[PDB]
Amino acid sequence: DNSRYTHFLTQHYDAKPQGRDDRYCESIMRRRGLTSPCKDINTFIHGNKRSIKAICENKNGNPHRENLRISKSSFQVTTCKLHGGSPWPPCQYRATAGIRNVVVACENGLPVHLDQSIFRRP
Repeated sequence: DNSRYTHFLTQHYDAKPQGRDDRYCESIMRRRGLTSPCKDINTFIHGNKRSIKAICENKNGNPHRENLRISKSSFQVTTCKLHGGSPWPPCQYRATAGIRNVVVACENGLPVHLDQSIFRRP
């Protein structure tokens, strides 16, 4: 079904953010249900949803590493990194904005998984 794709959009897609700063992270992580308890790191992709889906096809993607796909285009992204040493709220975040290639895993031609590890640096 469409459920794993919808999960991916919920955790990793925000088309038109205002801010892209710490307060943006603190709010969107809460809106998307990632603060009970606090997720340690999470990246949102901005812009055109259909360009993200195209990573699963030759239009905007290539094979990457072990059965993943990397985008041909680059995307505006915001990575939210949890501050401090507790998994429990309050969930305070620091934002890192970037323009990056995105790595996904696809199922049935839809992105379902972000390779979140690549956004740990910088």
